[PDB]
Amino acid sequence: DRSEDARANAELLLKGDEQTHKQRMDIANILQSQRQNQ
Amino acid sequence: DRSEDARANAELLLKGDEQTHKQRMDIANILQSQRQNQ
Repeated sequence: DRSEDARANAELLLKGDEQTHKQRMDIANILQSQRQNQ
Repeated sequence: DRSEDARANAELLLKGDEQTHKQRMDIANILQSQRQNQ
């Protein structure tokens, strides 16, 4: 049970960080798009 | 149990390092984008 919950929370936290850094990645795409736009 | 926990912690640590180096990889994308921007 406790080893399982360790694994689960680890992977879930991992994909949460994937969503955060991917989201800020998209933000970076919009910023770079704006900076060479002009 | 103990061999299983070895495997699990190994894979989870591995994918965590994948998230770290991928994250700094994205940082590197932003940096290279900035250095040839000008």
